Amino acid sequence: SMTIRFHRNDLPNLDNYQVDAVAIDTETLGLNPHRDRLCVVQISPGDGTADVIQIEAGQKKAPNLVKLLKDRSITKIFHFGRFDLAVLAHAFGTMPQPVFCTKIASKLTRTYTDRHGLKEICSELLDVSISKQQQSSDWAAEVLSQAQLEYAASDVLYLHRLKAVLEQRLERDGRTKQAEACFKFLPTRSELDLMGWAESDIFAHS
Amino acid sequence: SMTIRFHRNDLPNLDNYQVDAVAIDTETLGLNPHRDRLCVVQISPGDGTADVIQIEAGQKKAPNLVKLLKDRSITKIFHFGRFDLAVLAHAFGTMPQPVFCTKIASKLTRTYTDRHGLKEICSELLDVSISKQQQSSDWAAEVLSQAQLEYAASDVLYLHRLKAVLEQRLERDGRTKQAEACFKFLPTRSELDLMGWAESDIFAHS
Amino acid sequence: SMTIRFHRNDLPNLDNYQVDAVAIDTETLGLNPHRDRLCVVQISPGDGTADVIQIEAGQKKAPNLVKLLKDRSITKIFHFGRFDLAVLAHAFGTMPQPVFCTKIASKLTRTYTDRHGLKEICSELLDVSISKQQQSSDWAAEVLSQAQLEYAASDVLYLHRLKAVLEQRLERDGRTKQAEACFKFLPTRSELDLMGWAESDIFAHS
Amino acid sequence: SMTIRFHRNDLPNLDNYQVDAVAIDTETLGLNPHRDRLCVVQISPGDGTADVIQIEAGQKKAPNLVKLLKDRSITKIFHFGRFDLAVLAHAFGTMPQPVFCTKIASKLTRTYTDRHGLKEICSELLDVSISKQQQSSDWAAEVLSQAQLEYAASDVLYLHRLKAVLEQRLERDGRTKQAEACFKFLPTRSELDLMGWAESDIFAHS
Amino acid sequence: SMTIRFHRNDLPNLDNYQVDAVAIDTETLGLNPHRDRLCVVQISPGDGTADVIQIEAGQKKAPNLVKLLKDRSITKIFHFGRFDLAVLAHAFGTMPQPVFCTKIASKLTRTYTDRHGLKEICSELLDVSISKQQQSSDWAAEVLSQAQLEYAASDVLYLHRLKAVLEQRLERDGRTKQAEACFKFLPTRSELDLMGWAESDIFAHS
Amino acid sequence: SMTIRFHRNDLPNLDNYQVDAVAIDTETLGLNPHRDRLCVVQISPGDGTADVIQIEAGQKKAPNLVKLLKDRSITKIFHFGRFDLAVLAHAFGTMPQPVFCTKIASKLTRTYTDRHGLKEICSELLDVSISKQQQSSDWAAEVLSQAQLEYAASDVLYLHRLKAVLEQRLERDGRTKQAEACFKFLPTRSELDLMGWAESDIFAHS
Amino acid sequence: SMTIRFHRNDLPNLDNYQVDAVAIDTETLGLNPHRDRLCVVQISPGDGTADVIQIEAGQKKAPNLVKLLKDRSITKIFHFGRFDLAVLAHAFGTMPQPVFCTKIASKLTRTYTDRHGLKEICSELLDVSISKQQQSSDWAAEVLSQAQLEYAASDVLYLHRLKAVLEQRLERDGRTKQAEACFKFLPTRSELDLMGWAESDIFAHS
Amino acid sequence: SMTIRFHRNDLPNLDNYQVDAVAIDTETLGLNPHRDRLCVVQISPGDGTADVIQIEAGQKKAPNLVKLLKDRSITKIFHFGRFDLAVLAHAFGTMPQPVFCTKIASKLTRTYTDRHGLKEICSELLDVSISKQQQSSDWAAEVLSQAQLEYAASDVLYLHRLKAVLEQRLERDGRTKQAEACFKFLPTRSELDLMGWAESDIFAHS
Repeated sequence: SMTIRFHRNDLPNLDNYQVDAVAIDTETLGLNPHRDRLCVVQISPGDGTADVIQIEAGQKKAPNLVKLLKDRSITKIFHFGRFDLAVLAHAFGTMPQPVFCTKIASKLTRTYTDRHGLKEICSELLDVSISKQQQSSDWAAEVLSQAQLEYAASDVLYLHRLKAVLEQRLERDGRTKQAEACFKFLPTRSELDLMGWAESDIFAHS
Repeated sequence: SMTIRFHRNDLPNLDNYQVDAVAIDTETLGLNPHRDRLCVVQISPGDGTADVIQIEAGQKKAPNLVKLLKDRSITKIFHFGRFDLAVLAHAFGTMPQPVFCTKIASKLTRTYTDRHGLKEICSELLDVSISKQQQSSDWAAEVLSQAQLEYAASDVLYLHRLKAVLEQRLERDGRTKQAEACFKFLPTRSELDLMGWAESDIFAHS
Repeated sequence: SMTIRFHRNDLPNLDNYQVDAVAIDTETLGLNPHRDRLCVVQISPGDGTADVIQIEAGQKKAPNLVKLLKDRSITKIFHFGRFDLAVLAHAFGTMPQPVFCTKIASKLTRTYTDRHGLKEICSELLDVSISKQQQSSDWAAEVLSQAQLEYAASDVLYLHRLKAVLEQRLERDGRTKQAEACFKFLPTRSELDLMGWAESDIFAHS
Repeated sequence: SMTIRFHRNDLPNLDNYQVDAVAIDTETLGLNPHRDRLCVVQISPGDGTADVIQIEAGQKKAPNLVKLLKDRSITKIFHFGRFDLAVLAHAFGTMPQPVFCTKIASKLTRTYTDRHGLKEICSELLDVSISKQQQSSDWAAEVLSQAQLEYAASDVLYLHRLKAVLEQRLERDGRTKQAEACFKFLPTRSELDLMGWAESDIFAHS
Repeated sequence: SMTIRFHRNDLPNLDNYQVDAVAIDTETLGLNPHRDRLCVVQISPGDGTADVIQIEAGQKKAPNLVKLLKDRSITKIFHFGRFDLAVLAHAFGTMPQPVFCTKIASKLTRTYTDRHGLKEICSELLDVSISKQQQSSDWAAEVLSQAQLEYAASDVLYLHRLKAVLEQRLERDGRTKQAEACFKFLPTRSELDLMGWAESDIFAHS
Repeated sequence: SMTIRFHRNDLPNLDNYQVDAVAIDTETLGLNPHRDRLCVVQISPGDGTADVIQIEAGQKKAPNLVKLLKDRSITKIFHFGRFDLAVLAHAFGTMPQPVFCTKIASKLTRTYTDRHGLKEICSELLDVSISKQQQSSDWAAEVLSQAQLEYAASDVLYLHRLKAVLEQRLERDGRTKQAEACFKFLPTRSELDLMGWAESDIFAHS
Repeated sequence: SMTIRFHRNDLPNLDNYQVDAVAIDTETLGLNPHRDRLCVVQISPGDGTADVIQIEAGQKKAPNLVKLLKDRSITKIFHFGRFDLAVLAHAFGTMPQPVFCTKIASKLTRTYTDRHGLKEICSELLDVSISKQQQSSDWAAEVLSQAQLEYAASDVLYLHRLKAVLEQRLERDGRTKQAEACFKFLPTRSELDLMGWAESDIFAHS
Repeated sequence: SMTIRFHRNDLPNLDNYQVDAVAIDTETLGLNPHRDRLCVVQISPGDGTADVIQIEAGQKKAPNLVKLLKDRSITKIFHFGRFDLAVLAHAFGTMPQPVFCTKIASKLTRTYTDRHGLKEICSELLDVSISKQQQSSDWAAEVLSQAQLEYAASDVLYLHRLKAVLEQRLERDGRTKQAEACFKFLPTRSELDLMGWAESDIFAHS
């Protein structure tokens, strides 16, 4: 569609990515990055369109996407980037940075709730209703459905709007600096997950 | 004694602190920094001596100690600094930095155990036996005992040796960079505790 | 509307408050009184109308409201006042007293259920249906919605009726004196929460 | 012995009780006041002696002891009075008041520990070592042993000293008024236990 | 109605109770028999009608009902009689016997499910749909509603049919003798609850 | 019906079972094989039809079914065979082998979900909707309903299709050999359950 | 020794068993009666001697012992008979009755403790110290050690004394009738364990 | 010593390994095989001697040891081999087989205990006392102590004796065939741990 562009392996070029921030999510075969391969990278430049990239089994390279991940002048926006950063670094060898995580930002601003999921925060902060996929999905299937493409695009089409509102909320309640320090540490948090500390809060007493 | 110098309120001067790193621990009336006041700051320059500083109720200033806390050329070493950093910042208004935490370093190197306490790590890494205080102590008492001074000094007399060994272990097992990123975030972790997130892992999914 | 009067900062006068009891609830940015500021005070004189007062960030005074909180001849009615008392005392410096808590009264009379929420008790005791807000709300927003005003008013429009029924039930089942002693202690329970015992039952053995 | 006077049923007179405060503990057949009868009342006037009173099965009266329990000019000191107050009220029909509870006072002062037992607090605050009975005891036996008398006396011989130190600590750390309000509520807390709320914190949200 | 007869205090006579078994349930102010008084006794002779008896506060006698409870030639049927037996014995002084409990019988026959409630078993075994009361009810109210009378009658109108089917099932699967021994012990189980063992399985190892 | 053939005791012949694999499920009186007898064996040759066999109380033999269970050239397919294998071996004396378990295969392929039930996997992998029985069923009843026959047939009508898809998925993700080893062990896992280890993971450390 | 007589298979005669009560315990290969065979029966006539009987694998008969188990004029005393009754009935086909259980009696009298083990109760009630075996024992070994014989005898040498004291305590505290009803049900409790309800309190609500 | 031979990297030859079974244990930097490298392999031919082999960081080959691991005519004995098999396969690329696990064998024979550790089973089955290392050990240190060598040797010096006794016990209690099937599956259990199922019982229902 005009909203969703589908690609195999990689972005074909970076013509749509002359931007200062990109929105990213991924799909995998599960929550264990060492067992469960990367299957889809979905990315948006923030212009109301999304690119959905099917990643093949054994695929080691994605040079155009990786240029964006490495580019320190482009902020990579995620809603809970802790997992996606680990998956992307494990797949292609680059830990993306710098980052903004709308879930960490939500935890530091939406102090009146424990519901920090994407659907809930988009409804509350943006008045945008995104549908949540209910059945489980084999994201490694050779053929992805239009419904799958739409679900993947919905994960990234609104993160720039969400970041804009959350930045205002962080400033209003006085937590911009702490959020930024969390974003600076997040790539290390993801590295530590890959290294074997995924089940440990490294800052806990015991 | 020759090993332990006792002071009221503050260090009398910084003559013993022409160093690149200091070792710090604190004593309080309990684990709630907003309720339980700072009572003692114990600090060592790493030369086999320690200064034990009694902090009065309502004391807002400690200018010589605070110079060290602010000095970015001096690394502040703690064994679990997450609590002490919050207590010190709350008492005197300065978040100490930069820091090295031997407990975080232990968690990243001593992967074969869940025992990361000071007594255990000093025995294993330094062949130094420190006695652990068994009974509870009112650290806000007007008069501190020699036993209390000795317990407080034992917390700081060995942290430079511990840091030296842990740096070697971090290099051997390939985790120096991740440890350093943890140390850079730790002051923010302590700020977040004071701000109201003491019971939350900010990086957890939910 | 005729039922709901909206105000900034404070009641404009006490013309509507020549009464022996007032009904109060609050809205905040969350459940931590030290982190999460007071945002709204909703209050009713018991005449079927409510005042909804928007509290600004950093607001230290609300003299007309505070006159009511201090007035020992006016009983302050809450449904679970433990939290609101702490929030009000923290915001304006006065611990409201005396108080009547319809949730404590419910626990001492409705011995056949564990459901002591406002909606449930209003339905059972008053045959009044109040709608419960389902989505989370930023009560610190500059502009409050009519729906928010209606939710806040619903919290206080029925507490006088609820107190009247619960007083009858307390007398019927013989627990008036014990309830009154609970109400006398409740301001101290709220003070202890602010002081650092919010997670502790002070009367428990261990 | 000169330290311990043994009596059947009641104090023989109040000659030793021309005092402003008495220290009390009890022994029963267990922790359920409705099932497990009162067996012993131990009481001290604070002069370094104790009276140990054996209570018979079915005993409904103890007039000299009850005079002390009713006397509003005599403070009844307990270490955790919540249980003893319920047992005494159930046995003889009078809820003792006013009271001072050294365990509540410990919880409000000894903020650095979770160990609030009598042996621990006597060691820390008084430098007094009391032996703790290790084996279980049938306190309803017709014949009580000297060891049992000594254990019972040890529960009351030091509560006046403990109260004196805890009052100083409450003043030092600013919690005298809150402690006093807890002491005023404690008789109601015990009544509520007898009434059927022994397993419920009446002040909890849910 | 023709199905439901309402009475104050007691059955007016035993004309409808020339039977070998009666079906009984009760309503109280809650689950604590010592705190929560008996409010309603509902009873059926098994002929498709029910008597609903309102019990007053402080009522110590119900001679016609009690004749049935004492009559050893009449089996008292309950669905979970453990509670009702305790409540009835506490109210009127007679422990009813002999008994048949359809919930114990269900546990010994319906080995394929953990759902042993009255509504579920009536649907499965009898093809009878009974409506379950959803809101909480003050059964001590002076005036009981027709809905309350219908709920109470539904508890007893089908227990004879249920017992007939469960007896067949007990015989089919070979557990009649064990069920009967459970029924013989059940009055003691209820006595032990009143005596202070309500929270203990007396047959457990620890 | 043409889809479902009903039999008492055993298959009447093996005319429909000249196949290399059969699909099996069972119904019992519950989850304890020593207490809860086998009641129904449902089996399909994979041709879109099913045989539902009612097993009598005390039935020790089923020679035609048992020929299939013993035939090493016929793979017995189950969705979670651990229970059915134990039940069948206990009833007729033969541990069926070899086996394919679609639930183990699901756990080794559907790494993105914890929902491995038959209804969920048939929907996802086969686009087949099977209805799940909601009420509990006495499968030992003399007369089985058509609904019961349809539920039992639905358990086996699709396992050949499910196995075909799961074999493809096991090959795609590289786990065929591990799945096969699990299938070889499964009969022993079921034997160990019958022997007294039903609640123990024999491979766990402790 | 003079205190302990060892036998293979069975008592050689009943010359020592012309008594009204016997004390019994057993040893097995574990706590699962269906998996773990009976290995030893230890029995005392109450005269300060014990018989220790080694039971062979596959042994189905023990006629002299079984005469005692069946004899309704002989009370079988156990400390926690729930397990031994199941083991004995499973081994030889007779459920022993009538019984007295000193552990149930302890639970109904020693209301001040949760420690109802044999060693603890013998110390408290009898002033008898029995040594507890610390290492695990293969009770199915062909050759039993003298230490094993002494441990087994210690289980039965004191149960008559224990029963005598517990009967006095049951009378003193008014629970003789309830204890007797528990003893009458206990054989059924053991039957229900063998039947498949070992992990269920049959009298619980859910 | 004569009992313990130390080697770097690998066995120097297989002169001592002309045997049908070898006993193996390992030391690592922790319990995560992907993070925590293999540090020591200890192995015994069963002749009362042991070889302790220090494995270097990054060591990919150990050809003499690997010959033994691959040799299908040599049974590899472990006490809990699930972990060691994963570690060895991950280090050198060969999954050792066939295997005998004395911990699985203990679980299938020592049905009277939950203590299946090496020290406990050696004491009970062999009357051999092995000392357990109490402090934590950095097994990756360049220099291993004699105490470390002795601890490592103690893990393997007795496994042949243990296997001999456990084989007798498996035969006595009738579980040889089930144990053998467990041993055949164990290499797959270890593979599944490496593949990402270390925290899942693959045979559980859910």
